[PDB]
Amino acid sequence: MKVEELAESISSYAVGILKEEGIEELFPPQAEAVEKVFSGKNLLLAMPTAAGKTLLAEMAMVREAIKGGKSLYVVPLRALAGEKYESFKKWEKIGLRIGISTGDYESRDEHLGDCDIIVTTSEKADSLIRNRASWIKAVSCLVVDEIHLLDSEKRGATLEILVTKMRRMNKALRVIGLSATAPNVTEIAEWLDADYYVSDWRPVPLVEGVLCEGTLELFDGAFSTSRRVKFEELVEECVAENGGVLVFESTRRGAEKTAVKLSAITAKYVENEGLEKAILEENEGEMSRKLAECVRKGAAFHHAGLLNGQRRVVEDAFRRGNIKVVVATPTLAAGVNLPARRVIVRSPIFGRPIKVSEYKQMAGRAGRPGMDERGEAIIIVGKRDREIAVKRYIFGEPERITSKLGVETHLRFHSLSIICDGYAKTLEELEDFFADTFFFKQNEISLSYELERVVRQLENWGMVVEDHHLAPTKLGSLVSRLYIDPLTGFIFHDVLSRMELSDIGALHLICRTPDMERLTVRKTDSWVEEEAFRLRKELSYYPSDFSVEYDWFLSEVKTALCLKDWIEEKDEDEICAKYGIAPGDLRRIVETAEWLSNAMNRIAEEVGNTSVSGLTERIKHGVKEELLELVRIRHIGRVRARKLYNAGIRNAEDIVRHREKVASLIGRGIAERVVEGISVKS
Repeated sequence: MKVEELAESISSYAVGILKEEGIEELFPPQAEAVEKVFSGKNLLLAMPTAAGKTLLAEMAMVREAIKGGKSLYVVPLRALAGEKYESFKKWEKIGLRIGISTGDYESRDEHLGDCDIIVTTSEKADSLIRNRASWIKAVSCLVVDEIHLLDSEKRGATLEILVTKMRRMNKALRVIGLSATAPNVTEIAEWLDADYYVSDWRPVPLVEGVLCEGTLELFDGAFSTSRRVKFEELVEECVAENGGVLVFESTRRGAEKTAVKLSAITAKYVENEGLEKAILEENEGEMSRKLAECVRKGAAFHHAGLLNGQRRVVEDAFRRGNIKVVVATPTLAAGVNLPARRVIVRSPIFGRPIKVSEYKQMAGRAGRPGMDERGEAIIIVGKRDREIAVKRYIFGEPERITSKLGVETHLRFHSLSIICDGYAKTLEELEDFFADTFFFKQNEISLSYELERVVRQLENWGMVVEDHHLAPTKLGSLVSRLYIDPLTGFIFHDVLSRMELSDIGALHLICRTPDMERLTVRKTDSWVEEEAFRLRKELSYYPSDFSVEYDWFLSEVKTALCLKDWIEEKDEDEICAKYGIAPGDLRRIVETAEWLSNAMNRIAEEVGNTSVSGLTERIKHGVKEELLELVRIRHIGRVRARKLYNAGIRNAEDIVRHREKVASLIGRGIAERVVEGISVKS
């Protein structure tokens, strides 16, 4: 479409921006879709990612800004948000202000009001609405990326409620949904009152195959070919041509073992001693050293136990071809762009068989446009499951997208904020709200009976009052703005209004709530019961029987003991080994606990309980109180802070007055950076 044919709808300046990015002509599906893209009607675009639907959304947002509007772009994950924000920055060159929402817990991010394109997640967009962010009402166009996640038990409900809140607030809102292909995507279009464009076109053709007992059968449509080959050669022939290989495994253990195996192959072709160093800079425990050795050899594994920095290092080096093979778990976020000529799937389990949808998502990553004439996706399978792999996955179709909203926890969680935000003042109005959801579109089931039960539960919890009408209480408003589960708020409020808590008491209180991630109690964790009894008088409760409540309690206690070791400055590798977790797990647990500690303190303040104040910053840094002054300094975390403090250097003044000693204690380069920062701040 020559791109210049777009100059009438987006500016000629915008065409210029596209040319500077290299885009001279559009893909066939894009050219077919642009007319609907530049209309004012709601629109659903269902295409593979490689077919360029994000660019179509971008041009829609650019045109919306020229028309005097303002666009909110929502993604399901923070990482996806960073990627899209950085990619959208190019539009600043023609004067568009691009913003991304903050990490703050209960903020309005009012600064974003003057942006023309705002990137956020769906949870954060809902939070911004709950906190009365004033610029939401100025949004004229909402783009919902990955709207097929309506199918997800974890993420679908939030998408339904967010879209409904925005459409009821602004009748003139234009909604654009971006989806993977699925058999019923037009039902999503119908829910949005939208036009649609659906296409399976991809820029690189994909062939899909099964490897069984040393024979590969490969399919282009209904036509197949056969080859005598093994897994190792399938990887190596690709590595030798810098083609990029992505291997999916079911478990972390499998991914690590396969990455170590393949590193022997990749070592013949590359060495990255700098990348090995980068892998080890935050952590150098057992997993990290194994990963660093893989990376120096040109391989990597990729799972939730890596630190975020390690994941970023692996992803960038893979995009650069320094890392030849990445062995990942199926948790690998869809938005992580990992261009590979060849995808190899050895992960039959996920959690629970792998969905056809998930297999197809792994398969569609194969084929690097402009490099590969063909992408290959290969399932490795035993002779027993070979027919299943051929017939249900290779020749399968992705499942129908079906609402997961109709579950009591989602109904309770969202009904609280619907009532708090004023979207519904009566039971009939609450039912009317839910009649606008995708759930209702698919099922036409009125939830009156279930919603009544949920409202009664919220009323027994002190979150709402059913007077003449339905209203939030003070606690309900607070809980809604904190974005915690109503049950979490009830537990916090009930305990903190009755008693003061020690450290372990408040950590355990956090670990009682449904929002906290808890550790699994293993057969070797009898010390957890010992510690639970020894500390029981510090806890907000202790079970009476040895019922299943007791096992749940032991899980809460083990998680609280982990957080306790964290804030008592235990070495993080020792924490990982003691609790059977990886460094990335400890970071994720700590971040979740920090968020919930903040919410617990807000509730504590409202009831006049001072006994958990100070916990949140300790959880944030993993330090005893004495170190807080030091860790607020940039480049000073728990380790450097403890080293300085133990040498008598206990605040920024001491650092500045003892530069030489500081340099001997934590390194001269580090000390120069730290002194520079402190002198800057004064």
